[PDB]
This record gives sequence, C-alpha cells and structure tokens, in this order.
Amino acid sequence: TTSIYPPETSWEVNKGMNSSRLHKLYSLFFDKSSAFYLGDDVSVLEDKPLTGAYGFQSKKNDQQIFLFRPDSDYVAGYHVDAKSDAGWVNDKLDRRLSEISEFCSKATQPATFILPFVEMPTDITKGVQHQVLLTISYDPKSKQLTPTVYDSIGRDTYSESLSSYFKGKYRTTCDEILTQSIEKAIKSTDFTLGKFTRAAYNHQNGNCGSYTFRTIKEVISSSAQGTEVKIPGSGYITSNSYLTSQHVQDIESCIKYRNLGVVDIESALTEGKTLPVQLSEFIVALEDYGKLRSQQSEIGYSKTAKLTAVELLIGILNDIKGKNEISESQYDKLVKEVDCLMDSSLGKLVQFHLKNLGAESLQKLVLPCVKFDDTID
Amino acid sequence: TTSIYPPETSWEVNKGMNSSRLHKLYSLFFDKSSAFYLGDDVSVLEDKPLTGAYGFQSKKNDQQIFLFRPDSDYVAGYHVDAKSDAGWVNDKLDRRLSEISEFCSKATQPATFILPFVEMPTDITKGVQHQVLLTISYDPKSKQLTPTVYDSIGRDTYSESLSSYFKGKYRTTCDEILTQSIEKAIKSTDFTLGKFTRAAYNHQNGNCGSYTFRTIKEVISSSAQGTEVKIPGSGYITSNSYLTSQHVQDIESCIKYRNLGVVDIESALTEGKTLPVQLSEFIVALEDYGKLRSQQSEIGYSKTAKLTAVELLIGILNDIKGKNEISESQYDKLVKEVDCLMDSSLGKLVQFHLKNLGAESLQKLVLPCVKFDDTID
Ligand SMILES: [Ba+2]
Ligand SMILES: [Ba+2]
Ligand SMILES: [Ba+2]
Ligand SMILES: [Ba+2]
Repeated sequence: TTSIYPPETSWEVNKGMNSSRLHKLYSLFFDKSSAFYLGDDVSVLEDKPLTGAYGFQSKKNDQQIFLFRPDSDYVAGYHVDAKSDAGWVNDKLDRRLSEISEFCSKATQPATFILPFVEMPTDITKGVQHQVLLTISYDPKSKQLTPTVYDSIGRDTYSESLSSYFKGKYRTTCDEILTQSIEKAIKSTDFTLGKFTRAAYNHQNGNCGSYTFRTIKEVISSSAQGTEVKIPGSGYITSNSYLTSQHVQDIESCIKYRNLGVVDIESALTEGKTLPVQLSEFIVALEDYGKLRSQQSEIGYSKTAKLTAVELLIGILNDIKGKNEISESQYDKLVKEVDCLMDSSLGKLVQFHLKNLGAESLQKLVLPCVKFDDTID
Repeated sequence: TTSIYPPETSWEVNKGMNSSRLHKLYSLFFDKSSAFYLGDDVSVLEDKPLTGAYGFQSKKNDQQIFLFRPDSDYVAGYHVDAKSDAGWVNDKLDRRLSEISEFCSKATQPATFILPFVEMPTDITKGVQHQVLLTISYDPKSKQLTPTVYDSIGRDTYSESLSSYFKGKYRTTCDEILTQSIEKAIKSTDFTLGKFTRAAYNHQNGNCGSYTFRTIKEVISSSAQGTEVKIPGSGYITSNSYLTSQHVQDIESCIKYRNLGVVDIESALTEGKTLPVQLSEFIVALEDYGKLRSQQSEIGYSKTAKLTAVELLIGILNDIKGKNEISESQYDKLVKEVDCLMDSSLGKLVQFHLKNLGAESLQKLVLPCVKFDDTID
C-alpha cells in the first residue's frame, strides 16, 4: 500500500491506465474547471458508508449512487479457449458483489453501484488487460437488480467479427464468469436478476482507461435521470464528441502535472470539495521532470540546459515556500532561463501550474516576494 | 515456476524481452542453421556444475565459460536521485556473485562468467526495465577478476549528455550499487578487483533484450580468444552489422513460432545438442495463432475465414500425428484453404514450420499420408 499519487510527466492517455491513476482522476469530479464535474448531485449524509465506495445523494432525485474506489484486485480473467472453463473473478471483486447484494437486501431507496475493473485473457501470453466498467442498478419496488458492462474496445467490424459457430470455440470476454459471479452473489433467490447486458463502443482494437473514466461520469450524471448515452448509437455521434479533447487534456493534466495524497482525494469526495493546487505540487512536478529528463532510456535546448533551468526554478520556488523571499540576482537568473522553462513539455508543465497559481507568467508569479535595493547586479 | 515456453506469435523484437524468452533463445546456440551457433567450443565434462549456469570448455583454449540461465530475480534497482542511496541488488543476484567468488577461490583454469540481468530506476514512476549483461573474467595466475557490463541503450549524444556536475545530482545507471555488490562478494580481500568497466553501444533511447542476446554470443565466441567486439568503435561499424537481420529473424522465428520445454533446453545445452522442430510444435503454434486471431483487442481474408483455415489445418496435422492418415476429401478441403494459410503472418508461421519439416508446401507436406480410391469427391 502506497499513499501518494505522484505527477507522471510524459504520461499520455495512449500509455494506458491503472487503479492508482484512475483513482487520482476521481479528484476531477468536483472541480468546476473540469468537464467531469458533477453539479448533478451531492454526497450521502454521513451514514450508510458501504465500505470501498463513495456515496452520493442525487440533487435531482431520490436516487443514491455508490462509486467504488478502484482496486489493483478488481480483476476478471477469462479463458479464450472455450473447452476450458469460463474463468475466474478475483475473490475481492466477488466479495464486493456479495456486499452490494447485502446493501440491497435492506435498501429503501433506488441505487446504482459503479465498479471499475480490469478484464483479461489468461490462455494467451499477451495478457492484454483492458480497463472496463461494471454498473449494477437496484430497484426496491421492482425487487430486482440489473448488471451492465461498459466496454470501450467494442470495435470489431464484420470482417473481424466472429461467427455464431466460432463464438462456440472462442471467448472474447469475461461475461460468462462475471454473470456467474453475480447470480452467485445473490442467491436466497431473493432477487430477480435483470438481464445482463454489455455496452461496447467505437473501434479501439490502450486508451480504454480514459474512456472508462469518462463513462463513470456519464453513468453518474445519466442516473440523476435519463437513458444511458454512449457512442455506437443510443448516444454520442462519435467517440471524439463523447470523450472530448477538453476531457482529455483534463485527464492528462491531472495525471501528468499533479501530486495528490489519497487522503486528499478521500476527503475531497467525502465532503464534495475541490482540491486546489498547492505550490508544493509545482515543486514536486519540476523535480520529477528533472529526474526523468536526465535519462538516457525509454538554438535548441540541451539536457544540461534543461536541467540547470529546472534546478534554478525549483530553488526559487522553495525560497518562496520558505516564508522568506526572492533576491534581485535570483530574479535575473530566472529571467535568463524563462525562455527555456517555457519550451515544449516543460513549458506545458509550467503553464499548467502558472494557470492554477493565478499567475500570467514566471516573472509575474515571482515578481512580488523579490527584495530590491538601489542598483543590484 | 512454469515449465513451457510457448510460441508467442505476433511477438516482435521491439516488443521487449524477459527471462523466459531469453532462456528460450538460448536454444539457438547449438543450431547450425543459426547465426548464434557456437562451433567455437564444447560442454564441460560432467563435473564442476556451478549451479544456475551452463558450462563450456573452449575448443580453441584452456578457457572455461559459464553462462547463467536467466532469472526473473536477477535485477538491480538504482536511485536516479543521488541524494538517495545508490540502490539495491536482488539477494539472488548477490548470491550468484558470492558463488562465482567461491568457484574462483578454487579454480585451476581461467574462467568467464556471463550473467544477463535487468537494470531499473526505482525513483521514477516509469520503471523502464532494460535487459543488460554482466560478465566477470577470472585469472588464477593473475590472482584477479574483472567485471564488465554491456549496455545496449548507450546512446546519449552531447546535447542529451550529462555534465560532470549534474552527474553528481543524477544516476543514469546501477554501476554504483553493482560494483559495491561485487567488492562485497569478494572480501577476504582475497582477490584483486580488476577495474569495473561499462560497454555502451549505439543510440537506443525495447530492443535492448535482443542486443543483450547477441552480445552473449559475441562474449562467448570472443573468449575462445580475441578482444571484445561491440559497436561504438572497438568493433562492428554499425548496430545493423552487429545484430544482423539474419540474427533478428532467427530470434523472432524462435520466440514467435516454437514451443519448447525447459527440459528440452537444459538437455540441449548440457549435451551440446540441437533441438529439431517436432510437428507437435506446428500444431501448438497454429492453435495459439488461432486463439489470438479471434480477438478483439490489442478478396481479402476475414477473421472467420482465417479461423476456419486454422481449424482445418490443425485437424489434418493431428490426424497425421495420430498414426493413421489423411483422406482425399480432407486434402481437397486443405487445397481450397492453401492460399489463405499462406497469407501474411499466418503464412510466415506456416513457412517457418514447412521449412523446418522438410516440406516445400502444405500440399507437399500433406500429400503422402493421403489414402485414395477411384474417383473421390
Ligand atoms: Ba473467485
Ligand atoms: Ba436466469
Ligand atoms: Ba541485497
Ligand atoms: Ba578499489
């Protein structure tokens, strides 16, 4: 168990997802600068905790929404070979299903449970893991609950499609073992099991993670009321309108440039709070850029140039955090390095932080806190 | 512990290396069709086993060569931040170093120990692991032994180079902790420690694995006698001449198309044997192609077309293995699918296997074993 979610500079959406990153992204849900912001609901009065998840009262409804914090251990393996057994669900995931069942056994209000999880083939050697989303909606008056999976990799086109017969020899997904796990989680045969369905969308053939996150937003908002809206018809025209570029830079800037504790997040979705960006984060980001840039592995600006720049910027940033102040000479030295710190990736980092610090530039940011006298060097 | 090394179709060199694959590649060392073939030496008379490694008497020398079977656990982590401590070496790797030291404490003949291992930064979040190679050469009359590391990622160019000063703030490699582990492995202060050196070659910035394998070959052959020959001067002109395309298709075809037990390998380097390709392998390869092709994830031929083809080919291949025979009708059905089974990747697979089965084509391969009568459908 590790408790911080560092800035991963040089991370991009095509570089794939994991439980920690996804959880970090959760912080966006209450940030109004963000297109993932839910002003569609509020938190659940401090009761009914349902461990592992964050609760939400609908502002527009009597409907309650429980979104699970992601887990390295929510995983479903499936056997692609169909002579083999359908698969396994990880005993924690199974556990959470049993727990939903038990939350619903006593529930006076309609609920929706949103669990993100990883779906993988275990026969083959690739072991592509794709980020994927389960939601279970329960109605008390209807005495029943309906499973659904939202799958981003839902490409396949007729040429690459599978015949009814060959489907018999080959599993492309974990639906068999998963439905099994669910009808196992409820049996007093207490509940009617609504039909299991799977929502696929356009042509992915590892961006799955980010679509999953977007879908969580869509799934929550759409539950204040309204049908579920995803790409391939019954929704958005294109994948690009659905997950917009403003959704993307939001996600990327979050992962790429921020340093967030898990406590900070937990508080943030418990109290319906936004997490503003501390200056300490700017410093950590710079440091990580710094470490990564110095690497050799997987009047233009050089490595030692970039590094001296980061060193100096870091220094100044600290002396600002230090009570204290900046000195004239230091301001000059920064000015010489400004055009370098605004260059490329490092620039994007810096612009992110200046934007969220309420400063137009490095000079503007740094200009107060400077002590002057007379003529200085 | 898993004991087979399946064919990974769709694997390519740019897709990176691991302990099992690398070990599988070891099988090429005695195959004369292969450019990795050592007709430069023979095995060690069955004595002096030095557990974990394979021994070799030099045909041209009194020199002994011990190449280690790779391990998921031979790993060196290093801290890129230099205010931090240099790193860690995995207690197994350390263990093997202590064991070399002890083999050399009693040794009457000059030896060279070749250990492949993975080198990684632990501060940063990427955790790029790059396949890398240690060799330790001991002389009894010189009372001493010399460490060397061969590093393929040895790119960096002056712009992306690191100043003497910034080297002080940043580690790009595991040399510090590694040299430490070595001078720790010998202290009675019994041995003189030859100077630790590191051989880098051209411009990689994850092919590292395959270069490492090539280097093992170079390191072994070059030890029958001769200086060590790698790319950046003191060797081959270009990386492409060093690791030739004939080296590459050898490696790829090995990983991609073969099914090899670890027992088969162990025997093969113990007895100096070649492993010819069983027909069973062809069948396994086809099956794996089959599984992977049916997947949706990370008059032209369709998925269901390709699959029916594989199904039929597999069927026929089995009936061949089954004592038994093929039937006329079956031969026809194959003929209809021939142009499909020769297409693209599947084709490359099939051509690999036909080449190593002593058959010009599918029809030629399958043509005996067919029973005829009169006019058949
Ligand atoms: Ba289970
Ligand atoms: Ba039923
Ligand atoms: Ba150790
Ligand atoms: Ba010394």
